[PDB]
Amino acid sequence: GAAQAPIVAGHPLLGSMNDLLNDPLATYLRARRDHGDVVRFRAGPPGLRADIYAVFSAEGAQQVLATESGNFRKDNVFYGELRDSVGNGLLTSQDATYLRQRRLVQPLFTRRRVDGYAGQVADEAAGLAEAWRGIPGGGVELVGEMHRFALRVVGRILFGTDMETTFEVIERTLPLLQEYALKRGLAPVRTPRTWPTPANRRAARTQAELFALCDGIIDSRRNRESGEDLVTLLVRAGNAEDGSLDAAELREQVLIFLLAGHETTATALAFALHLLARHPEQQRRVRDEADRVLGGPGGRAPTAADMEALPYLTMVLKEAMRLYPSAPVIGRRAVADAEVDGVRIPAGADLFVSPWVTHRHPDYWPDPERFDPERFTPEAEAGRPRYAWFPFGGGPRACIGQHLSMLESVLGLAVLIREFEFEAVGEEEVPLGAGITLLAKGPARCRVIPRSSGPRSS
Ligand code: HEM
Ligand SMILES: CCCCCCCC/C=C\CCCCCCCC(=O)O
Repeated sequence: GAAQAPIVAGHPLLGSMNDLLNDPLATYLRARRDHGDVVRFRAGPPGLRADIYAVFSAEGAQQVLATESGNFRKDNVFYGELRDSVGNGLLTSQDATYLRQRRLVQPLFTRRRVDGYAGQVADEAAGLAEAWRGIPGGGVELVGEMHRFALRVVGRILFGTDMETTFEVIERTLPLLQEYALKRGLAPVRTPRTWPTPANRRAARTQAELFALCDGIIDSRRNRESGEDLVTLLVRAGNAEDGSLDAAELREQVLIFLLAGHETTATALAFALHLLARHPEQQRRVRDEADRVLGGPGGRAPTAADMEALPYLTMVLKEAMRLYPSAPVIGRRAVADAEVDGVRIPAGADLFVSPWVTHRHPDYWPDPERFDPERFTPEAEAGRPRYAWFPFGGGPRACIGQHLSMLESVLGLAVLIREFEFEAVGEEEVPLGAGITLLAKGPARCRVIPRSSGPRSS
């Protein structure tokens, strides 16, 4: 009964190669509009790469990530390039290797443990507010500012008091390593990393610098409510059935927490603020809520308990992640033949599900380009399929850092909203690109007007 997937319209020789280089996100949206919810992207010339399938329905995303998750593995080439760059930690590992890591790391990400990091988030957000009050011109570029803030937040939680000493190195090296692996990962032709090309030599130096830094911090904590940092918790990980992580395993988990938690949260934070800067009525609503909860400009630090008291900001962040999903595609590889929405996905095919497309699917989202936090009332959520929204994925390999990201984002943004008015400036439309991560192709310019002189004793 299963139909052949339609080939997305492209170049007669080169298939979708030029369209995916120039504008992948528009290409994905066109693919759904013209060809349906299960499609295939063809490369050219023939033989360069097998056809890549895509699944855009909420039902199909649930099937691939959850219902039939065992048939859709992390066997894409780009996963192997990530393993080669950061080790085979929680995001890339599979089978028994993954089950050991999950048993050892899931305890570190209980709601209560993650909540204990609220003061680190609050403190870093107060530090950013102090920095912004200090800008003579009152102007920022939100992509860059949130890239820096999000790394400081995840660094504080991983390394505590040692965040400041290691920040510069991670800030400079981590992005270069990710670019090398993901660009290698998506390229149909690549060199062995053993070739001494300039790019391989540059990558090997960067990897060596970052590995030595991580190894030193980890070895320092190997001697080991609680404000304990996450590497200390990783060093302490263990149970009656699984012994502790070794040095190689500790390094691979520290690197994946940084990689998986830095730019993802940064993108959500930047665009939430940019959207509020372009939508004053929604900004007024979040300000009124933050002022009620924290007692206005110059008021108190937010706490973990305040998450339940900031529902509107929480809806704002969900809507920002609907429109600007940090993982716009999620890749898998089919083991055996499958059928999604009456369409065949053959054994061995690479495929992707797409928060980008599903978050804009007209079947689930009226006026899908419109920014509307009220889409995330409990009632509005019940009126759409479960996987209409899935920026953190879903099922057995869903983001372990979802709640942490929301603690960082809700508490961090509440401080900034308590302390600044945001005014968009310049070109307010931000062009986007994408690989497996969302790419800002323009600035999110913003004027930040202080609401107070900052903290004052009482
Ligand atoms: C808004 C921010 C974030 C987004 C959009 C996001 C997105 C995702 C997605 C889509 C996945 C699933 C990938 C797949 O199924 O192949 C994932 C997994 C993961 N994320 Fe996040 N993430 C975010 C924040 C964080 C943070 C702060 C951490 C810090 C620990 C983190 C760590 C991870 C890890 C370790 C995994 C692998 C989980 C597993 O396989 O069990 N993420 N993330
Ligand atoms: C791993 C799934 C394949 C692509 C989906 C992306 C979802 C995984 C998590 C986060 C987004 C990007 C993947 C690499 C993590 C790095 C974080 C980043 O810089 O985006």
